[PDB]
Parts: sequence; C-alpha cells; structure tokens
Amino acid sequence: YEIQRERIELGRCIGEGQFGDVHQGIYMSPENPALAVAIKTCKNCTSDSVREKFLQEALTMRQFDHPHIVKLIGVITENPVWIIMELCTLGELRSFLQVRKYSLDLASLILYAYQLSTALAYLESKRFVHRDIAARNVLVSSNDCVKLGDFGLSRYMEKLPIKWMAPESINFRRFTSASDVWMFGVCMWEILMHGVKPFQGVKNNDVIGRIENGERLPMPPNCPPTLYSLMTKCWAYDPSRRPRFTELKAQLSTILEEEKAQ
Ligand SMILES: COc1cc(Nc2ncc3ccn(-c4ccccn4)c3n2)cc(OC)c1OC
Repeated sequence: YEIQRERIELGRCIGEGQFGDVHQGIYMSPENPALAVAIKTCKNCTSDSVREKFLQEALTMRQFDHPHIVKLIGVITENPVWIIMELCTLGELRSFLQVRKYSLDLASLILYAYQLSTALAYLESKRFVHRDIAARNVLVSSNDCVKLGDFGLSRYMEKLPIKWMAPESINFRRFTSASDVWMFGVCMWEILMHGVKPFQGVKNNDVIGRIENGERLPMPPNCPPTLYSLMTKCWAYDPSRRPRFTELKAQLSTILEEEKAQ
C-alpha cells in the first residue's frame, strides 16, 4: 500500500497520537477523486525501534476490511514515516456523544452499539482479539456510522485501562475474544452514558475488588432494561459464561428494531 507524499496534502492537526501528531488531509490520485484521509506521523521514527512499533498498526489493519472498522489506505515507509488511513470526519465517539447528548435519539445509540458488534463479530470470525474496545477508540464517520480503531493499542504502551478490562485480563494478562466481549459491554455502557467514563471517581484497585463482589456498572438512565441485561451478560466474571458476538449482534438488532418501532 506504499504511497507517495506527492499525492498527499497535510491539513489541520487533529490530535496527538502515541508517536506523533495526526493531521487530517486528502490523498489524490489523478483521474481519481480526491479522498479525505488521516495522516498519522511519528516524530521519533528515525529510531528503528520507534518505527517498528509505529508501523505495526498498519500491518495489523492491513488484514481487515469491514464497513465498521477504520480502513488502512497506505503508508509512506521512507521518511518521515507516515501511515495514511480513512478519515472519519466527525471525530471521536466520546466527544461526538458528549456534544450531541440532548440531540441524539436512543435508536442511534443502540445502532452504534450494533454497528460495533458487527465489526467485532467479524474480527471474532478471523480469530482476532483487539484488546481495547472502548468508546475512546471509536471514530464517527457520519450521524449513523461508527467505526472501530486503535489497533495499535495506544493504551498498552510503556496507562492501563483497568476500568474497561475483563478481570482475567487485569489479573492474568489473558486476552481472548471473551475479554473483548467484557470490554464491548463497558463500551455499550459508555455509548448509552453519552461518553461518560466508567467508574469515574473510583480508584482502579477499588473497581477490581468491587467486580469480584458482583457489583457492576449501574443501568444508564433511560437505558432499555433489555439492553442493560445484555451488558450484564458481557460482564459475567466467568469468561466462558459470556456471550459471543454472533449472539450480541442478533440481540442488538432485535432491541434496535424494538426501539425503532416504538
Ligand atoms: C482526534 O479526533 C478526531 C479524529 C478525526 N478523524 C479521524 N479519522 C481517522 C483517524 C485515524 C486516526 N485518528 C486519530 C486521531 C487523533 C489521534 C490518533 N488517531 C483518526 N481521526 C477527526 C476529528 O476532527 C473532527 C477529530 O477531532 C475530534
């Protein structure tokens, strides 16, 4: 997927990544329409080390192709090293949700959860374990199209997302499709909470002991009990008792149609 700077146009910085600033911009191939794209840059990439860690995200994404998973489009492996990928115009799901709280309908909330479950159903069919499913890792493409990102797992380098992680992940570093379901459960909770973080105001160490106590994130105000009951299953302490995505995906569809026609 090698590209050439000659066809890329750097625009406004859109945020800082783990390796460098991220700029939005556009890629343009001649008789081909110009397409918006994000350009991840890496300031310390002259260092072989840092580069390997930076480009790894592209190698990973190079294996996927799903409508709800941020797409890789190319990479400029020479220098300065850049990774070019699809542009999600509306930003991160957390902000988008906090800003459109009193403006987004419930059905759109469930629809986002559903679209994410489809992307995850797909990764589970490829036996891929993401490891960090969280609202903060979801980009918004349109009012009715969410996408999953952060395959480079920015939060596991060197920050430990204890409050999103499955117990076995914290306690034993065990990451499996089942732990991804536990996380997706918290992510559903965030979406419904309009981008508020889980267990805010609770010390990690404390969240852990609470889970083992059977306590779980409370039901989001105005959350259909059917949806919360589905989150509660994603949070079964015993990983084997957690549902898989083919099933989450089928129930979210149901629940979505019920919130639609109602
Ligand atoms: C940083 O969140 C944003 C992302 C996007 N677009 C977007 N599209 C593709 C990618 C790929 C990576 N990122 C990204 C952004 C910041 C930090 C790390 N990655 C991406 N972000 C657009 C934004 O402007 C509204 C934006 O600010 C809210």
